[PDB]
Amino acid sequence: VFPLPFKIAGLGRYVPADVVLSSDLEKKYDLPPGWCVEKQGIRERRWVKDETASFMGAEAAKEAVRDAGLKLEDIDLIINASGSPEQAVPDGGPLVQRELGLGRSGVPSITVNASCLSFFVALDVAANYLNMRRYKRILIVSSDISSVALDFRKPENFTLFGDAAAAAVVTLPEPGEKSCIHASQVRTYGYGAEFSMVPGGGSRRHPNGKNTTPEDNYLHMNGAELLKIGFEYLPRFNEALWKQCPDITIKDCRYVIPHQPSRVVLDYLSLTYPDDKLVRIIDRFANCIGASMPMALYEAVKVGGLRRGERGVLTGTGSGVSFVGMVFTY
Amino acid sequence: VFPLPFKIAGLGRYVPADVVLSSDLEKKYDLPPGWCVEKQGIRERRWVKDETASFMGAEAAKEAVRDAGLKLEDIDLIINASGSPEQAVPDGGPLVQRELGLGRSGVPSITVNASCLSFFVALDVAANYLNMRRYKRILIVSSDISSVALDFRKPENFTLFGDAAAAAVVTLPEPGEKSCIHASQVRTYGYGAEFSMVPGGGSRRHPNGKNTTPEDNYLHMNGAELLKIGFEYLPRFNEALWKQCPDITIKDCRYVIPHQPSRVVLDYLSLTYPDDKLVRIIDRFANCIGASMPMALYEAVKVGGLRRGERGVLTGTGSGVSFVGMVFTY
Repeated sequence: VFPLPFKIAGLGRYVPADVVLSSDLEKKYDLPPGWCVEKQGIRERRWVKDETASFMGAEAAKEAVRDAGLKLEDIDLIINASGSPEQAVPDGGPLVQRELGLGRSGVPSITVNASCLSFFVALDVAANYLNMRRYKRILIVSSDISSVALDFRKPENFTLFGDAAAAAVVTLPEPGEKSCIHASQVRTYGYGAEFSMVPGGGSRRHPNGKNTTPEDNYLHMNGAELLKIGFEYLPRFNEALWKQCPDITIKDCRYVIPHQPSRVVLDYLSLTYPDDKLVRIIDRFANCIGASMPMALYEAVKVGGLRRGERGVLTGTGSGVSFVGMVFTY
Repeated sequence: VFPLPFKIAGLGRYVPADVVLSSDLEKKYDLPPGWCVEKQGIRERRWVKDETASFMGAEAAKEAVRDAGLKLEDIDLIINASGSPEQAVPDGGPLVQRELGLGRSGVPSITVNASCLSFFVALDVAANYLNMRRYKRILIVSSDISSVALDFRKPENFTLFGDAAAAAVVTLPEPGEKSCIHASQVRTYGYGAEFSMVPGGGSRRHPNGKNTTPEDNYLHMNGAELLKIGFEYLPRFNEALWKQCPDITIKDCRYVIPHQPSRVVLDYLSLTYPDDKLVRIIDRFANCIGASMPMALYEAVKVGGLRRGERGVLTGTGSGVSFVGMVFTY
């Protein structure tokens, strides 16, 4: 079953143009200087002006298509893989297709949703489509605007969140190219759903029904209980991931590329690995929801100089709760 | 690439227990007797009491698991494929996993979202996972509560919508079994997104932002423009679908099994095919959003007596706008 031929052919990014410095936030909202860097690990972030999520997605997608040596007309499947929805109907796939100028193309455009780990799951879905020869040139887009959710009365909130979009074009490798997935795994522990959820925004507590409370549109987070899920299940997760590629270990991999919604995952990794092994984006882009992991993948290649033939590890924990991991040769 | 080995191993359904007769709706809201049957093609529907979407999904999933000769512990991937979300975070996959008693199982639980054609796209995704030997026993759940959206001032609304859940367990076929997919196709025309959309409910018109209007939480439908997309692109869609299986035609298929959000698709089909060829569920279950097509698949097998070795056609048009079609041997 592994290794699976798989090429990340192109990568793209769009971020809002205006830098919001943590120093300016601290000055404006009476926080101690350096508070965001110490507490959040965040020095800057970007917030949209008038952009829509589909707009940012399309901008990133166009870059990734250029990067792959392709034209937009060459893409034969679009997968939206964001952490949050632009609107209720339709899903983000058709919306980004339209924004790209491909609205009359017929190219199938769909959404894969695993909350903030959507991008990962989309890669995995795309890998199987590619190897089954169903589609040849797949665009995966992750675009999120969190700045909409900002609450300027809560520092743990308004200093944490940022906006970004990142995209990938994935294909089969050309003859002689070593690009592949060595291991991939997803596990879900839905008993943890309650420890990171937003109970509003759907049928369960529809505004026009009888199950609404004032707190419906906020993140309900139980940090201690989330870590307990980690304590109990992460060791066996990692064991089973690396068992898929018994001849490849973490020492054979140049970069660890994590979903990074807070500094904690990075701190954990920094105690374990040399700093040059860890791909960091939260420092300049903050928590950008579903765009986090693909932003880090973009960073690994376009700043970190990840070379074809070198190996990486995608890793993350997300609401669900789910755990993902993938070991790949770029 | 085709035919693809593929077995619909088990099917399940849950519908609310209480029948809401069109005759009683007409009596209560001063509509002419027979209006719902004539205008909507709907004689009854089911509306939830206190059920959650995850609850209904789990009930259907359990039936499908029993139907496949399996235990819940045997399922190795869960795909939620509903037309609408239960809540904002997490997605419906972890929620149905939890409801099923599998919250500590680790079984990956994700969502595929193509609006009301989610079930179709999930089948297609599952087919590739199965044939790549990634997973063996995949549960696909489509559960929607629309009765939450009912507006008892608009007859075209409150007489149209119903609640339902349906599920499938899909596997590879056993030796000697002919179960397969002969053809599968998805096309999307995102220029039609505006002709069937709900612009609220996400980042674009977040309640706490500056782009809200009073009509944000309603379906914006342009029926004439939607049909035009059909006129222009459906003939080539059908041509390309059936070209995938040049030796199999519609005469070789026992049932047409459509996504049926209104009577129009059924009327179109009824002018073309004998009535016994068409699988109807809207008459008793109304427009049940993403559950429509899998409800019809359940009906084909569990009422229509679709036999192993006989062939069917899944078909639908959905918000996006997207078109789907699949020709399969059961």
